Amino acid sequence: MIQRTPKIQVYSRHPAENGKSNFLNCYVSGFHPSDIEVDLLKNGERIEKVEHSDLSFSKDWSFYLLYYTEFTPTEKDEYACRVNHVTLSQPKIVKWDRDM
Repeated sequence: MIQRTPKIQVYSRHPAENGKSNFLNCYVSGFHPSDIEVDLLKNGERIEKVEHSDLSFSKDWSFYLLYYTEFTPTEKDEYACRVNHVTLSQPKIVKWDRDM
């Protein structure tokens, strides 16, 4: 019990173009408690170069953080995002999108 599931909103910040290094923003919120894992993960390559906007639980009754990277979609790369809050018994590798 007490299982606030992660509400994902995984968006492109900048207009996605190959070579022209862009910005991929996995943002998860709505959930609690703190125990969540979000590795950005391509076809089979983990992006270790992750910056965040830190834990901001809005000091209300929520829990969240923004987890962004400067992604470069070379040729036919499909960038995706691990989602594994404590509620998720299995890590859901939610693929991002391609707005364009």
